[PDB]
Amino acid sequence: AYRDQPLGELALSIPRASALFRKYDMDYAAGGKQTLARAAARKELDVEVIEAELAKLAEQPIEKDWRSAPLAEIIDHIIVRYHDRHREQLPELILQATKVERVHADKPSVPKGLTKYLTMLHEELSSHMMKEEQILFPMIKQGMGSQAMGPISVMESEHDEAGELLEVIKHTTNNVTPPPEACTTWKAMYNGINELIDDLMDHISLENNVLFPRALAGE
Ligand SMILES: [Cl-]
Ligand SMILES: [O]
Ligand SMILES: [Zn+2]
Ligand SMILES: [Zn+2]
Repeated sequence: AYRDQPLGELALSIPRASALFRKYDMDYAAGGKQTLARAAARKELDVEVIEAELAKLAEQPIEKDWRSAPLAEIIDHIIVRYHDRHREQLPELILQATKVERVHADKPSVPKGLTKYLTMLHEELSSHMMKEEQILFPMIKQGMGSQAMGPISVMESEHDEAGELLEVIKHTTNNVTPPPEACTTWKAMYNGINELIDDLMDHISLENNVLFPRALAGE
């Protein structure tokens, strides 16, 4: 009964479901409590077809399941797999976008504003991740997860803001689709943007859907 399940649980229980939800622009990361039914209905999508596709993915080799993993292990995974990679990814994308916007300034397809939006994302995500690393993650490791309502509500609000920047980035780049006349830098940059989006949604999903609720529950 997949349509009646929350998007968060689906993304965390079925491998490559994340990419499927990315394809349909369903926010399993910050909107992970919403049922598939409501998500699909809002987008005028055929939920039976989506239920079928999830079933196909569900037959595949059962991946690493973070839902019951120890919180300290989730934390260490986040820091290394996501926070450190974002800190490397964003500066590079910023350089590339600066070049693309300059070199192709005359083209109507140029993603005007992209450098600015990536710069904002980098600045905001950097300060956010530092707060997590300095206070929230240590407090959870030190058994104070049940006391983290304050920081968690702020971090979740900031996750929603990161989502809004991702939407603006997607809009500016025609849903990260390079035009016919794009060359190697522009195409490679769009591949990097898709990778950043994929990673950031999975990162936010792991925080919002696993780490934060389990921490508050005293696990
Ligand atoms: Cl190019
Ligand atoms: O984060
Ligand atoms: Zn984080
Ligand atoms: Zn976060």
